[PDB]
Amino acid sequence: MSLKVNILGHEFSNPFMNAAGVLCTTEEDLRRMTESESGSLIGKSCTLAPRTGNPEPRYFGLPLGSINSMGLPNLGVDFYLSYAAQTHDYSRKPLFLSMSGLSVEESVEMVKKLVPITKEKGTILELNLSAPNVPGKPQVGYDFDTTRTYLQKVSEAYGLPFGVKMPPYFDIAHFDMAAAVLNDFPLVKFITCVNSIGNGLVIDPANETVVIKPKQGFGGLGGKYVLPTALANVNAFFRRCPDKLVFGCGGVYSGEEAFLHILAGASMVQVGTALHDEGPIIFARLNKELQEIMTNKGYKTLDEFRGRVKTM
Amino acid sequence: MSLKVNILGHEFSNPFMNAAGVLCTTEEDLRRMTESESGSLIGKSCTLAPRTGNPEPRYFGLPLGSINSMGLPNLGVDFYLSYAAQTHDYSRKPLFLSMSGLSVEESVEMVKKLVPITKEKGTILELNLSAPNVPGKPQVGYDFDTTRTYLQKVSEAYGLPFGVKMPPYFDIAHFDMAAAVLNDFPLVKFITCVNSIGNGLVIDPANETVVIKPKQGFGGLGGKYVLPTALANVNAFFRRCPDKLVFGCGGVYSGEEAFLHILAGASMVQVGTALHDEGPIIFARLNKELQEIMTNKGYKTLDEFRGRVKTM
Ligand SMILES: Cc1cc2nc3c(=O)[nH]c(=O)nc-3n(C[C@H](O)[C@H](O)[C@H](O)COP(=O)(O)O)c2cc1C
Ligand SMILES: Cc1cc2nc3c(=O)[nH]c(=O)nc-3n(C[C@H](O)[C@H](O)[C@H](O)COP(=O)(O)O)c2cc1C
Ligand SMILES: O=C1C[C@@H](C(=O)O)NC(=O)N1
Ligand SMILES: O=C1C[C@@H](C(=O)O)NC(=O)N1
Repeated sequence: MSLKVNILGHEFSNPFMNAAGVLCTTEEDLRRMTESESGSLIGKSCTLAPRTGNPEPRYFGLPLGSINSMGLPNLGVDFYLSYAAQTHDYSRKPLFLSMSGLSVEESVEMVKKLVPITKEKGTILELNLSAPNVPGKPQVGYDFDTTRTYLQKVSEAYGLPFGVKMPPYFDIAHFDMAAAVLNDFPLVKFITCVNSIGNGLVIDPANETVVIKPKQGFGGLGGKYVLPTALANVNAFFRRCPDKLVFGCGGVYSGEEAFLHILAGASMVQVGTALHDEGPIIFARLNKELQEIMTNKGYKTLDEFRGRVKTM
Repeated sequence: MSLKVNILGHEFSNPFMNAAGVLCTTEEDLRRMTESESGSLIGKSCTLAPRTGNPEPRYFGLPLGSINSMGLPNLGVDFYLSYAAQTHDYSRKPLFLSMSGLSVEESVEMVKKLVPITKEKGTILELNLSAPNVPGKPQVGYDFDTTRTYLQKVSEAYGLPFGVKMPPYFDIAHFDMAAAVLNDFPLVKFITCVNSIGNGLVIDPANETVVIKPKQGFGGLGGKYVLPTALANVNAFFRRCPDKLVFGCGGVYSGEEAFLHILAGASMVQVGTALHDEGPIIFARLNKELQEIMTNKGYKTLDEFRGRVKTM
């Protein structure tokens, strides 16, 4: 069976890539993702200038996933642009860059720099509208006026196909409102559902203390916590945004979860917490497991079942 | 040693009660809750007229909790009012009633009927601003203008202290905005955090079909999925609304989870999915387990640690 995905003129060997933020901050990280069996990779959500991020501890692995408040530690846009222009081996796989300016002005400055490199190399933009661990910066995706402004200014500045990393929604009316904004921007060719379930709290019963230092212990949840939310968001936008692709992100630990994401509507499938836990070898495993399911069900390609989840 | 709680003018034997919607729809349900070891109980979220709710299947037990789209099945406000006025044994424990009118006009008519019964019997109101499984009805709590209207009109019609059942928030700006609205209504004396994580989607990989019938498989998540979200919401409102109580609801399966809720600021702890799984015997187990933790830590009362979660 074929795991191939054909989107934006590119051939991807399989639907798997890292979730933005995991194994993608440094040159070494990005090398390891390139050498892995993943179909693609994405750079850390970057800002105009470098950031060291939040104080420690800011990450904690959980039995059911992860909580983090990293605070967008990144080497700055120039580093990732340079990686995309000079270092990355495009013969191995295509590259995405995530950009997370803390203002529309910052985002505009950054994407303008990407234009020449997208034209030359084919580097793909994911605009992050859901960074939940920066003190004093609300998630853009939870204000539809602000979301409209970002999409307007970035569409105009970048002028090329791009995608958006969205926060999870939990209300039908929000799925509708979000889709209505997204559908006004034709250059938005993909939607990544979802970012962390924002601002959860984990407390250690032994010492009666929170497990992360920033924001009084409040951090984004990933892993097993997020699968049903992720599947819901993937399916909601798959149906509401037929002119666009949907990328799935959340709760993928196995080919089974990957299969469910694709059944829900996903084109690419991103792996965060599970990759942080296991390392890039996970991609070899995911390919094997997804192949096995497709073999068992007699699916020859992903296109035979993408978005074909059955309702009652 | 004592699990006792003194709030809203009552002594509660212990902090435990059912989550609204679980073991509280029929007279038989309410009898079993009253006979249980629970410190209190709350009636099913009711409407002006009876409802039978959504078609089957509308509930599905999961390894990590539950998904439901019940659709507010209830015997109508008159039934729960008559239970409160005539049937309930107040010498056993205090009674809460949840009310979830599908419009502000419906809510007003309902709470007006409760006034004489609160005055006579001491019945407590929990206004549901987070009912996520009624098609065409957005969650009131995710619209702060609508929330303000409900609180204004109910404050006016009811005119006595009451509480609110809130949806989970995932963004610091939303915690701020929610608290700003709540803090404008002095009659709001408690905040229950949280209702289900709304509009999750569960898919069976074997038959490639959603597991519940209503809303294309979309339903509220309960159980292990929601504990970090619940703790965060409890603590966020505990800090932002110092003139109000907070009740904890989400992911309680054991004395340990109860302990964490109370540490975060919970006065009362509600049990949903776990109670559905185990039946009312769980309250005897929870009392024993909580006391065990307190014994090990050398605490004699809940007041020794309620709201005393430590940050770094
Ligand atoms: C350590 C860590 C760092 C992350 N950094 C980013 C980031 O820079 N940009 C982003 O859009 N999402 C970031 N995320 C969120 C993930 O991309 C992903 O949306 C989320 O973890 C859910 O996927 P999962 O269930 O596979 O973990 C980060 C998550 C983790 C755990
Ligand atoms: C079968 C079922 C019915 C529910 N009905 C109601 C309801 O009528 N009103 C309400 O406010 N919450 C209702 N809920 C939500 C619960 O009160 C609770 O907030 C949620 O399940 C999270 O708690 P848990 O993790 O202990 O399940 C219901 C949940 C379930 C599972
Ligand atoms: O988009 C983001 C940003 C990242 C961080 O905190 O750096 N962590 C997240 O969970 N999501
Ligand atoms: O508040 C509510 C309503 C209930 C239902 O659907 O009846 N189910 C829920 O999960 N929460």
